[PDB]
Amino acid sequence: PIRLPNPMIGFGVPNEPGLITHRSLPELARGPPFFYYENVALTPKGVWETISRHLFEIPPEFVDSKYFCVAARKRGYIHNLPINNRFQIQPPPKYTIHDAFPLSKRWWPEWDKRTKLNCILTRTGSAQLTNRIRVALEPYNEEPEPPKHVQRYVIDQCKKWNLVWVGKNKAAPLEPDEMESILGFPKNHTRGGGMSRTERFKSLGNSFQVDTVAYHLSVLKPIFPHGINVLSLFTGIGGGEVALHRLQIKMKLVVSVEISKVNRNILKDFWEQTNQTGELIEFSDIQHLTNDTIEGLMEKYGGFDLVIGGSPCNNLAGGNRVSRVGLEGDQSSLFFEYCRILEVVRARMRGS
DNA sequence: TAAATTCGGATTAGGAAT
DNA sequence: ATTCCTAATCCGAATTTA
Ligand SMILES: Nc1ncnc2c1ncn2[C@@H]1O[C@H](CSCC[C@H](N)C(=O)O)[C@@H](O)[C@H]1O
Repeated sequence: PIRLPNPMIGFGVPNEPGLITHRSLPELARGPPFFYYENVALTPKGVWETISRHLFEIPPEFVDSKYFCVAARKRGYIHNLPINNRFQIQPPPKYTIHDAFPLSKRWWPEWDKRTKLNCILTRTGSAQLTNRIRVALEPYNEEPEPPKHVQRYVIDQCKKWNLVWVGKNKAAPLEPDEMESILGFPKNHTRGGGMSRTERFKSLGNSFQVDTVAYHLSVLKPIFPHGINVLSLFTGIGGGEVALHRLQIKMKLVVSVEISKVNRNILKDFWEQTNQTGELIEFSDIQHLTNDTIEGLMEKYGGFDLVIGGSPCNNLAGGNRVSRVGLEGDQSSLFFEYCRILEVVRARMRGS
């Protein structure tokens, strides 16, 4: 049974001990293409063992993004990239709550000892929870500190719902632009394209932490001095694309597969606003992308150097009350479509 | 009717006690 | 073993707003 590393540093993270410069991959895992697969680390039992079984028995690299920003993000990455001489994109985001939320020291209690936030999700705290916390605290405003039991309730709720102190006895969730920034996207990346505030919350919650992914992908920069062709599966708001952009790795071509219209609009807006000279091709449903469409695209553009994606985690995530049925859930079973498309790419690039 | 809102525990792992 | 705690966690369904 796969056991999560503690600390969850993968093969090493910046500013920490334990950097590992070499691993040995099964020969079946050898590129081309390079691939990069992502999903949540905290799955039902047996999930990552199965995912590794279908990705050539590559052990996952489990990394918590608290080593890259202020918010935790425990993810598993199966990839066949070299792991020596990674570098981080600069400047790295703010590391602590104090620096990431400069105004918050005005409102932050002595007895809230947090210095990191927890994982950014698709559901945030309600206005009613903020009220319940405010009401619980006011009877003690003239006293220097509320009793220990009301303290622990507020702490337990601030952690459960990833709240920050914004006003007098006011603990509120993160705003979309704060999530964007902590996830390493440029400001306003997800505003526009027809995307509602509600949809911004959801797409940000599902996304990559760009600095974590970029640090992994940085080894590609010396390999491809002339840029890469990219097959982006479950593209989302384009975390993998923003990472390559921040790495100054030219994207000659990106074939993107993303079923959300507003997500595809966010990616096209990014493509135009950053003045990408390459070509963006947008597909919608991965289940309707045929093997021979892939093969035709590779014949036209010369194959794919990188296949990157993160299949849905709906049915794996601990926040799902209703349908956390594991890897064969209606959404998460799309992992096997990632595998199907990846095998088509491998068939052309490496043979058999 | 798009958008916003609020509510709803279980699965894991680990540490510390038996 | 068990027992008992703390602890984190890319969420769905239903309803209400505007
Ligand atoms: N059938 C399907 N075909 C293509 N994409 C799908 C799909 N079903 C779900 N998806 C998409 O898969 C994505 C998984 S979330 C991954 C997002 C990405 N890592 C980022 O940087 O944002 C979601 O955006 C979801 O819309």
